[PDB]
Amino acid sequence: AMDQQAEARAFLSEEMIAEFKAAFDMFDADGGGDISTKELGTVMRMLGQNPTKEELDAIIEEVDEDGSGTIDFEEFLVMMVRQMKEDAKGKSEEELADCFRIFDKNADGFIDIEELGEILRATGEHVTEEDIEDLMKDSDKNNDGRIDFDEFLKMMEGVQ
Ligand SMILES: [Ca+2]
Ligand SMILES: [Ca+2]
Repeated sequence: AMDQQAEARAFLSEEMIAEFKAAFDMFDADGGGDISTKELGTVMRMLGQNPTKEELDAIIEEVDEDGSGTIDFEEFLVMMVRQMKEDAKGKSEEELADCFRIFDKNADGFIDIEELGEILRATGEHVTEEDIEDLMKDSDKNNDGRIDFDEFLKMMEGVQ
């Protein structure tokens, strides 16, 4: 939708929008402003996105409700932006998992105040022992003294 399309544009820098167009145009000989739904996956992949086939199929079904077999550049930017958000969140969850495992030194599944202090101290920041204990306090939601992955994610993400 026109709304959605205006928000996809807002999300991206103008040079990036022109870089996307440059690739996109390359599959539009017609200089119609649209490409074949059959090429959608290729241009997304080229632009470093990775939709699943199921995802590709969902999208095509969503833009090709008239049967013309094409996707226009405005609709393509809405798809691109949806895929980038899904992807960036995914990396972020993956990396978080990795910071957890590392924090959990003894790999018992929990961070304790000794492991929380060690990793915070190691930063070079001047954290005092009551500053580490406050962080613990605030993040430990079931008050068992440690930080489990669930509580880790809430502490890191924030809001979370
Ligand atoms: Ca541990
Ligand atoms: Ca806890």
